[PDB]
Amino acid sequence: SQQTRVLQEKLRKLKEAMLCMVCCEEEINSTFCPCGHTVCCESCAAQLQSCPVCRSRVEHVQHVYLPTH
Amino acid sequence: SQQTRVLQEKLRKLKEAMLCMVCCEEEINSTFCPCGHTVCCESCAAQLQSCPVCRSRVEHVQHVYLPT
Ligand SMILES: c1cc(-c2ccc3c(c2)OCO3)n[nH]1
Ligand SMILES: [Zn+2]
Ligand SMILES: [Zn+2]
Ligand SMILES: [Zn+2]
Ligand SMILES: [Zn+2]
Repeated sequence: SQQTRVLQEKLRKLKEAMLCMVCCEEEINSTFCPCGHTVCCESCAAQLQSCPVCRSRVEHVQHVYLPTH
Repeated sequence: SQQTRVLQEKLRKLKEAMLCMVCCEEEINSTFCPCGHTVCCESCAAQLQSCPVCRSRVEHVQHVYLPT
């Protein structure tokens, strides 16, 4: 039905929000510290000196184990 | 249709996976450091000396700003 199409769209958008903002291909699994923005995969987070969202200095990257992984 | 029910169940499970594993009421927004398990809201994470997934000591809690 049309309701099935609406639910498919909600699921697709939620899943796309879980992907890295830089490569758009891998799941997010890294946090920039101390700001806390958790928007990248490990590879993309590895070479950034400043947060791509807020511009804060990245002191280190924390790996995150999320249930949605 | 039956697919509407199947999709509603998939959405419900994905939403429940984003909720705190302890209180089941608030969204996950905190990481236990250094282990990295990100399974609690800030109120439950503040009250745990040990990670509820791996039992490692919690040195500190990092707030996470997630896209959703
Ligand atoms: C990559 C990103 C996520 C994610 C994103 C938002 C969330 C969340 C998990 O649980 C609470 O709200 N999972 N894998
Ligand atoms: Zn990436
Ligand atoms: Zn940031
Ligand atoms: Zn909680
Ligand atoms: Zn842990």
